[PDB]
Amino acid sequence: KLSEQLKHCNGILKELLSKKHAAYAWPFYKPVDASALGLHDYHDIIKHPMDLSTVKRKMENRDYRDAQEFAADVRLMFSNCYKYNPPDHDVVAMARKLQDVFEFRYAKMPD
Ligand SMILES: CNC(=O)c1cc(C(=O)N[C@H]2C[C@@H]2C)cc(Cc2ccccc2)n1
Repeated sequence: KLSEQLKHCNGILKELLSKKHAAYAWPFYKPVDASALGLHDYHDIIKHPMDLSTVKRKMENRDYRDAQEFAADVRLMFSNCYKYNPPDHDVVAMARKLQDVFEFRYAKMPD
């Protein structure tokens, strides 16, 4: 965590990693293993990979200085999914659902 707004961000992160959302969050838990998934163009198309384990390490290391920096990494993770995948792939449906969880709770940021 860190500041009051970063504690709200840390709360969101814990929720995104929780059993509550595991049915659609699991593709975002760890970095995409492009080689393992046969996605040999992944790193040509996605210049800045991002995933929830990386967000968690950056939060634990007090890398994020504000909520905006945290949100930019979470949205980068979703954007990468929308950029690489055809819009009818199950992983895109899962990204949309997890981003809905993220955006509605991020909007409840304490001022
Ligand atoms: C963040 N993960 C991913 O982007 C990803 C991508 C692909 C994948 O194969 N993409 C291909 C279709 C483009 C060309 C597969 C998975 C794993 C997965 C499988 C089934 C259901 C949810 C996830 N994750």
